[PDB]
Amino acid sequence: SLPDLKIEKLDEGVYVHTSFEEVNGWGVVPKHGLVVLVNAEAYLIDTPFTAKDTEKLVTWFVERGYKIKGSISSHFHSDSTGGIEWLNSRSIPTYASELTNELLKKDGKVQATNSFSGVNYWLVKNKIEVFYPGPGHTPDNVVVWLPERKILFGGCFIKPYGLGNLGDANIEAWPKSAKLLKSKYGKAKLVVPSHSEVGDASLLKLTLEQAVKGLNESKKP
Ligand SMILES: Cc1oc(C)c(S(N)(=O)=O)c1C(=O)O
Ligand code: NA
Ligand SMILES: [Zn+2]
Ligand SMILES: [Zn+2]
Repeated sequence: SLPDLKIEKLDEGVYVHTSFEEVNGWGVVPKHGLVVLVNAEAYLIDTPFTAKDTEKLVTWFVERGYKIKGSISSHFHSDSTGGIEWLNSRSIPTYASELTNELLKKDGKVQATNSFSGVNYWLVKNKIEVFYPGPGHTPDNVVVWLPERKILFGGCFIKPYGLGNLGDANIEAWPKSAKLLKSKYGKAKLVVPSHSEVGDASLLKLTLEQAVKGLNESKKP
């Protein structure tokens, strides 16, 4: 009864995948991830919520002649990681930061088979970069940068109009983290949030404004 998985071309070699979940209070929430094509290899930037939609996504690309080389999950929540177990079962390399894999284990979830540490990580040299801005939406949240098309996948860190689910947030750190991201990716042409429409570098400033207001709200009784 949920909207079908969507796959829409965003730019040369870049697709947005949109999967849907009902979230109590938030309604029917779209989740955007990317598929990035390097040569004839496909990289999932976040998995759909479900194994079934992860399989539909993979099959769509494989039928068109792309080889699934890996997934990277931007944070531990199921809107980024729901398909890791299914990918693992198909011997598709899954990636997450050491911190994301720690928070997956803490949450009783299947871990990524491959991990990385530190602040900047090249999943694919000169094509797909992982950057940790610091804690915000979650302690582990990372962004994914595509240097060639100047596309930033913000995941659930980019929150231009409201912060959404604060359950795992570090509201004290989020402003400092958003200042760092804003300083690093002003050159972004496209910024792709998890749960709202694609925009431009202005989404980094709007996110900073929301983080500052969230921290203020957290200090009220
Ligand atoms: C709107 C929304 O729905 C869900 C299911 C999430 S998350 N990434 O916290 O699970 C959020 C969010 O704030 O990212
Ligand atoms: Na794997
Ligand atoms: Zn989340
Ligand atoms: Zn989310």
